[PDB]
Amino acid sequence: HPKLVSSTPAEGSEGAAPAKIELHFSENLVTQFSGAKLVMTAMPPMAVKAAVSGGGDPKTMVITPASPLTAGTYKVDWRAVSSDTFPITGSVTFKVK
Ligand code: NA
Repeated sequence: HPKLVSSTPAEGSEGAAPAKIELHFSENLVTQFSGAKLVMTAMPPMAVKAAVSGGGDPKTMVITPASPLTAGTYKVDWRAVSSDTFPITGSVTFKVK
């Protein structure tokens, strides 16, 4: 089963809006069962329209917001499933401006 190894932005980061969010896992993801939802939890919870896709490599998931992210706090809830079928879930939070 996969573990999250790294993400851009990192947990607890504050800065400019990212063009995309990348999640990197320890095992190859099964794409049809793995996913993510982006939520805005605070403004200076609302779902944010975003496309989710496999990265360059099978261990990466990329989230691309449909519009530039506005200033506030965000949470990425993710679900990662590999060939052993056990779903692993977690959350990454970061702030924009
Ligand atoms: Na997927």
